[PDB]
Amino acid sequence: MQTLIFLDLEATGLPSSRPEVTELCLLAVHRRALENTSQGHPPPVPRPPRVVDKLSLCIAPGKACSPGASEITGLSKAELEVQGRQRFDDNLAILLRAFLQRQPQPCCLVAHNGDRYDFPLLQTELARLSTPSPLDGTFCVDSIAALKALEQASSPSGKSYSLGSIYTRLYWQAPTDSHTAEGDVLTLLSICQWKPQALLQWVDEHARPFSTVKPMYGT
Amino acid sequence: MQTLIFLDLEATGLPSSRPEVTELCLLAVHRRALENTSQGHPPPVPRPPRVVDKLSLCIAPGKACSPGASEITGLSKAELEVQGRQRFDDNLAILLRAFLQRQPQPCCLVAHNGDRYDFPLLQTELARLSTPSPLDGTFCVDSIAALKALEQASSPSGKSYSLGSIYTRLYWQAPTDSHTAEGDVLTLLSICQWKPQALLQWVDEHARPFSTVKPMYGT
Ligand SMILES: Nc1ncnc2c1ncn2[C@H]1C[C@H](O)[C@@H](COP(=O)(O)O)O1
Ligand SMILES: Nc1ncnc2c1ncn2[C@H]1C[C@H](O)[C@@H](COP(=O)(O)O)O1
Ligand SMILES: [Mg+2]
Ligand SMILES: [Mg+2]
Ligand SMILES: [Mg+2]
Ligand SMILES: [Mg+2]
Ligand code: NA
Ligand code: NA
Ligand code: NA
Ligand code: NA
Repeated sequence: MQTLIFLDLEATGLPSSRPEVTELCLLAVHRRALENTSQGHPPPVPRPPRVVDKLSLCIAPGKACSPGASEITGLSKAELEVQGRQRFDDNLAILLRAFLQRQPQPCCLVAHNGDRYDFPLLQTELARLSTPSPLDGTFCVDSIAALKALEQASSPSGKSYSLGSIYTRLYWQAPTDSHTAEGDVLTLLSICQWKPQALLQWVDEHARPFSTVKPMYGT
Repeated sequence: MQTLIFLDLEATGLPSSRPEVTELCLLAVHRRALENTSQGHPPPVPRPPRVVDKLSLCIAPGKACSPGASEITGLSKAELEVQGRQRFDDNLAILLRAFLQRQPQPCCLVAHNGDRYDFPLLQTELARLSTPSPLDGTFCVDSIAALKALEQASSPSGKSYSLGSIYTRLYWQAPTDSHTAEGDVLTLLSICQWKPQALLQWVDEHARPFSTVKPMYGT
């Protein structure tokens, strides 16, 4: 895989609520930039790679946010609308396609809890459009599966897998900007920079086509 | 003006060298998000608005970086190429157009020293393409002109205008990530959040069409 695209979404609620995306962040890193990272105990927080492409967009949903979602993300439908944000629409799809076309192929999306949340929700949003999906040629992986595989390989002898728990266990500092799409992508990147060659090997061996991801719910 | 688009570029050198862009960052903020900001002396560093759209892209140039440019930005042509970055091309123009089409109109670009560097350089890059410019319906302002107008209005009775100097004079802390496109956009945003209604009034009254900007050099 040439490019890893760290992905995170905010949305109006949990899966039971048939949620709609309110924020999306993609951070594209060439594999070389990750291989080149690198410390101590606790190690200092790694510096992000220098060469990165980033896209972060706020998106007006078609339904209200649940209280918990609004309160942890700091977003609401009414605030997004008063600030002129547009819906998840065909122009957004064109934007995503052009952004992906700038990345060396093949590309793999990497999201924390992606299999149960981000990937099926993104597929739901894309299925509502008239434009072919810009993600149909991409791959994806759930970073939690990679971390758990690393744990089993490093301690076969034998915990929160929240993003913040993992980061704090690694670096003994709390993360910043939790439950913002960009903040959570940056926290995930910092976690993956801890042992980057093992994220890469997991991705190279266990990535799957994004076209296999089923929508979270029907439209 | 509905949307302010904070803009900064990195490139291969100073204007005499006929430079090419190596990094571009746009940060779009609705005027409401800035009006809603707000402290002390020195005031604490303002929190950025919650609702923002961001695009940051690294770009392979057609010529080598000068030593000073490479050393302050941390970019080089060879590093950008080995990480698969593409040139400034028509797909990038499509990406910029789709990003701008998500913003409420009219939009005004805001860049620090934009009139003498960022705006004419961006116009040079866009002039090389076969696609009509995505910026031809936008406006622009140089943030330095706005700050100097604020100084004259606040002390008619009577210094570095470097981005870092201004930030440090305001907040008594050094900025972070200097000479990265995104870091410098974020520093500029923090400066503008000091007295946001006066950036806005300057923009509302003195913005000019980006189509008036002449290329930095001929192609
Ligand atoms: N505790 C709780 N209540 C309601 N909705 C929730 C909660 N945790 C997550 N979410 C929803 C809304 C978030 O935008 C989205 C992504 O979680 P993220 O962790 O930000 O990536 O999942
Ligand atoms: N001192 C020096 N030597 C050579 N080239 C320079 C120098 N200062 C700026 N530049 C060039 C290269 C930077 O990418 C660009 C933008 O400056 P920025 O301040 O990052 O926005 O201008
Ligand atoms: Mg998440
Ligand atoms: Mg999140
Ligand atoms: Mg600059
Ligand atoms: Mg800069
Ligand atoms: Na919910
Ligand atoms: Na259903
Ligand atoms: Na130069
Ligand atoms: Na010329």
